[PDB]
Order: sequence, then structure tokens, then C-alpha cells
Amino acid sequence: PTIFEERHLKYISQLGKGNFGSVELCRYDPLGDNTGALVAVKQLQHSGPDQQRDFQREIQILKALHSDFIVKYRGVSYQSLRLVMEYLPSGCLRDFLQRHRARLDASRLLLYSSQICKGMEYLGSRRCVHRDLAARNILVESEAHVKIADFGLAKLLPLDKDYYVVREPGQSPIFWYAPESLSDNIFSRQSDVWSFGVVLYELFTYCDKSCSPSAEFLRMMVPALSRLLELLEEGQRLPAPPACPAEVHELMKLCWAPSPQDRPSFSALGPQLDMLWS
Ligand SMILES: CCNC(=O)c1ccc(Nc2cc(-c3c(F)cccc3Cl)nc3c2C(=O)N=C3)nc1
Repeated sequence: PTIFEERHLKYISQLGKGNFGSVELCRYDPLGDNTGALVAVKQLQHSGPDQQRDFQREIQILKALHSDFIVKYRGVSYQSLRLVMEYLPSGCLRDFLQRHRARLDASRLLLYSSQICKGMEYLGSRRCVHRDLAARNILVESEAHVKIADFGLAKLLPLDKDYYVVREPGQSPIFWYAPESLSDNIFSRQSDVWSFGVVLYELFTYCDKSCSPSAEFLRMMVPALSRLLELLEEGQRLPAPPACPAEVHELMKLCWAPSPQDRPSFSALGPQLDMLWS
């Protein structure tokens, strides 16, 4: 049922590529008449023991998450393990905003914000920290529906602790990380809230490259990690997006509070986003 036969997974193309893994577009087609469903299939390529263990955790995490705003686990395929997910043909939200900017207004962006928030609220209820919340990792289900994706760096909190310390820092872009993550490798639901603030910045700049998080931080900026951390600890933040409502920018600034304790929860952000302009 949730076991997918290798021989019926017809490869079409690559969707994304990583250093130790890749995501491929396939049609699972048992009948062989091209009528079967399209699926996104993740697999490791020449990985080490550490990456295989993480991949086993990722599979079980995603398998247990049930939300309308999180990409759906479909099953597995077995020498080498493969993770089968639903396929969302509209692609990631970053490319979508850039491509369809003229068609999408501020109310649509707030709809996406609300749905991402609800997904993250649900993730926090499962004691799960995403660690890589960004517009590139949000998928478009339809023009009025987005889902959080890419659980490769996701980790569950310890049962009796609200934070997690990463030993070996995974090389993802520094401009979505909270201060404590950069300084001390501390991750939590509150560090995800920081990243959500950057997602709101991404949405309301329509993921424009010229004014991206990196581009704008680099303008404000001896090492790059040490300079970014120095800048944030002085209180310097990303600017208001030009086409952003005042109240939305105020919520971004609360998401970026220096102390994790002073940042609002996704449960407190949700109603604030939904009640805007009513
Ligand atoms: C014609 C151009 N087509 C696309 O540009 C396209 C279409 C669909 C697409 N979908 C993705 C993409 C990813 C993905 C990745 F491949 C690398 C890094 C991060 C993510 Cl979220 N993951 C999943 C999916 C999916 O449907 N289910 C899981 N991605 C790209």
C-alpha cells in the first residue's frame, strides 16, 4: 500500500540536488499506460553512515506528520532506501512568487503566511523543529494553497527540553538563522519563528533576488558568519519590504526579537496574521 515497487517508478527528471542526496520526479505506473500518479522521490547518493541515519529519522518524522500545510508522505521503496512523497507540480514558492508576481496581491501573500504559520504551529505541537524554513522549501499545491517541505534537517526536541544543540553545523544559508543558532548552534521552535520572519520578508519582496535576505544583509555587512552575528546583536535587521503593510512588518520585528523568549509563538502569530485588514 505504502510500499512502492522500484520497477514501476518510471524516472522523468530531477527536481532538486544536494551534496549527499537528490529529489527526482517519477510516475508510479503499475499498469504501464502512463495513467499513474506523479510522485517526488528522495534518495541518498554515495552518502555516509551519518546521512543514512538522518534519512531514516526524516522518513519517520514526515510519515507521522498529518497537516494540510505539510507535504504528504506517500511511502517508501527499497539495497537503497527511497522516500516517496506527493508531487506538487507548481513547484516551490520562491520561484512561484517571482514568476506570477503581477497576478498575486497582498491578500494572497497573507493567505500564504497564514497557511505557513498553521503548518508551523502544527509542527511545534509535534515537538519538531524544521531548521530550514525558507521560501525555497515551501511548495505550491495550488494558487491558494501552500505546503511546508524538505524535512532533511528537521529534528525532534528531547521530551523534557524545549531546545536542541547541533554539534556539526549543516551548511545552509546563514541569513535565515537566529542569533543563538549562529553563535551557539542552538535550535528550537523559537529559532523557527525567527526564520518565519525571514519568510514573511521573502513573501512581501516576492522573492526578488536584488533585495533578497543575502543581498540585503551583505549590503549591511572578519568572517561572514561572525559579521552577520555581530550585526544582528547590534539590533540591525532586514528592511521593511516596500510593498509591505505596516502591521506585517511589525510582526516580522517581533519574530526577530533578540531573546527567543520574547519572540511570539506560532499560536500567537496565527490570529494576528488572519485578523489583518478586517
Ligand atoms: C518545470 C520546473 N519544475 C520545478 O521547478 C519543480 C516542480 C516541482 C517541485 N517539487 C518538489 C521540490 C522539492 C524540493 C527539492 F527538489 C529540492 C529542495 C527542496 C525541495 Cl522542497 N521537494 C518536493 C517537491 C514535491 O513535489 N514533493 C517534495 N520542484 C521543482
